[PDB]
Amino acid sequence: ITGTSTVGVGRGVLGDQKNINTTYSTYYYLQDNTRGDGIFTYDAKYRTTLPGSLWADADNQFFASYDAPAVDAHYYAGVTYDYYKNVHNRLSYDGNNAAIRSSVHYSQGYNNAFWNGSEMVYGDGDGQTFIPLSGGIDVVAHELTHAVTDYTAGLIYQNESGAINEAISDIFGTLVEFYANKNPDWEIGEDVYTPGISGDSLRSMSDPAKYGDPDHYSKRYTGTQDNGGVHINSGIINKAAYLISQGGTHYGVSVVGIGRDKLGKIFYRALTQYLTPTSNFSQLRAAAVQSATDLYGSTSQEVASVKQAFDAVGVK
Ligand SMILES: [Ca+2]
Ligand SMILES: [Ca+2]
Ligand SMILES: [Ca+2]
Ligand SMILES: [Ca+2]
Ligand SMILES: [Zn+2]
Repeated sequence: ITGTSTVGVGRGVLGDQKNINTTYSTYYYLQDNTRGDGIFTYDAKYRTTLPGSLWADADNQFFASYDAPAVDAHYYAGVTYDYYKNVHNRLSYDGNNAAIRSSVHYSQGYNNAFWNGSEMVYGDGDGQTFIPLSGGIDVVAHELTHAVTDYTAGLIYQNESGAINEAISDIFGTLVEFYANKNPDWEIGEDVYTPGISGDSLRSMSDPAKYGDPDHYSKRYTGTQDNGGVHINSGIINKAAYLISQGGTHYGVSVVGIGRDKLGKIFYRALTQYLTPTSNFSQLRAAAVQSATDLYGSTSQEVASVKQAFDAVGVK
């Protein structure tokens, strides 16, 4: 759409009020011209046909309940863009300011969200297992991060490389949640999962076992479901990343924490410079050690912490 940049106001899935960047041309569209080549939010109208219609509103006020998921998908994609730009100096997912597109109200009672190789898609949930998925900043960042991976390491979505792909997305979605200071934690999807039960989440980085996921390589899923356990085995890596950041003793192995900022820096460098499509857990270990070496020196505490972390989870 060609028009005048303006700012509207709306309420998100959680009932929070926010300002969003809009474009005016007869109607007010969910098109943010201030970030790269734009952030565009579409209405999929309960259908599966993508992307759907660019979101149009008559008065620049997004307070209807049907508006909620679109407000959050559009605002949270802005925050994620900002995190990548400000923190890692990367312009959009491809590093060249590619337009970011999201579709909301996809299908009926769809309990998932995903990156389809070209755009983000968000279900509205069935109302009990989930509420609209765009209401979780970690979910939005998890998804956008799959775009980043796609354009850099290109990790195949299966087995070890796929679990690495999932872990990266969980790591960066959690860093974006801390970055926005939106009640941050080391859990995934807490804000949108089981609106009736308090205190739970989809996955835990601090304690993957809480939900049955492995926290050690010896406990790794060797089967066939979930593409060889891409969402299961990511727990071994998520735990390694939580220990590098925060520290702790795990299976008797002690890790001194180096904090979140360094964890983001070492992971981004491993991602963009050393990982390949078919990298396995042992290769991620070498890639992380080499990044921390590049950045802090071979004899740094940072490098020492990365080794301890992987030894704590049985990776190498
Ligand atoms: Ca309106
Ligand atoms: Ca949170
Ligand atoms: Ca979270
Ligand atoms: Ca819940
Ligand atoms: Zn994912």
